[PDB]
Amino acid sequence: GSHMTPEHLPTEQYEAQLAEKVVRLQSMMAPFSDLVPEVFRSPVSHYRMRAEFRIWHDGDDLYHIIFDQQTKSRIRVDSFPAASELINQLMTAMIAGVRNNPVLRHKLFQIDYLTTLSNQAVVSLLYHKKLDDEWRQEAEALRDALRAQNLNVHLIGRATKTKIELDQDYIDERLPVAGKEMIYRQVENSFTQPNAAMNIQMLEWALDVTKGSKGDLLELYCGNGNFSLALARNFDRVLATEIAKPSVAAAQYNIAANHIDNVQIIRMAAEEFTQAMNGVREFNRLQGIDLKSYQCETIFVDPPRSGLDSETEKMVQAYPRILYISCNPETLCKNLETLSQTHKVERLALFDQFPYTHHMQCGVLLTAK
RNA sequence: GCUGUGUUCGAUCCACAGC
Repeated sequence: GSHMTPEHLPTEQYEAQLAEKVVRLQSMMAPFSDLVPEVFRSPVSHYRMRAEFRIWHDGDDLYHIIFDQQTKSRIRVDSFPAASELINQLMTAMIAGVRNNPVLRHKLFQIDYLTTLSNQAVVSLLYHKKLDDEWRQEAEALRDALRAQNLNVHLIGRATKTKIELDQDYIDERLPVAGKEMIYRQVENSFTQPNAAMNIQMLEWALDVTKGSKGDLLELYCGNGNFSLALARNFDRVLATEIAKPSVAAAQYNIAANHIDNVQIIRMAAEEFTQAMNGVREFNRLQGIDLKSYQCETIFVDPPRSGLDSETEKMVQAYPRILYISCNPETLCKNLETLSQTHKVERLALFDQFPYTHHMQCGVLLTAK
């Protein structure tokens, strides 16, 4: 679905809210499987590690707002308990540091927060105005004021064609995954899973579903390497594709930082990779490595809401094992009308990444009929 | 310019993609 998340969380309803998503997934999946899904719960609050807010000016008072889904009307928000405690503390600080500093305040229309379990933060202040050395001066005092307070925090100043990194635009996550810690660089404006608690569990579920697998793994559009770097434990080698250049950078750093040897990141789109597979095309960039030398019986896929397009649909059907994580079971099911013809559902999970909303995250392991 | 995207609401405003 497409619900909003409210300032007040009906935590008393968490369990009922979940139960309905469980029964919902079950109906949706019925045409393809009779499996009783595995179900992973979110903590009932402070689960969301990034939040964005429009800012509203009330004369000299200003404040973050969200918008009512149905009516479009403006809701003033002093806290946001769905967001991490750190995002909460930074919400108060930011309004404090800007309230009566007119260069920081003027034309300040939204604030983006990015937060980690490891306790780092990246706050972006967006403007309908040009930014200059005067802005940069005051903005520099605000960060030291914040740091002053023991907040590991960077600041990004944005306006049209403008991006002032106080120092930088990434932070480093530390996630405990199946015993071993795990570093993940995360870049502002590049996709990350918003629910870190749920993320740990998707990683872990993927790790269990691909246990004792023979050979190699192929991941498409792997972002900062999230799943690939974890799954590298279960596979002799990993080949992971990504086009977005800061994601590729982050993913590269993430291999180094985790001392991983068995994963190669390839800067390639799905279409011009499959060309390298079936058919040929002597690639400028692949030159370093030999595809025929690799043996991928498992393909991994985690698309946006829209899901797999028809081309990709066909492409993954090539493989004996498909691992598909979704943030929209509706499109997973569309996909599955096709995928079910060639594959059976081996495993099934719900992940409650978006509590108190209609959205559902989930996962499926499909093996060739 | 135009279209599309952004895995909470939300963005002809911030960003990205395609053209």
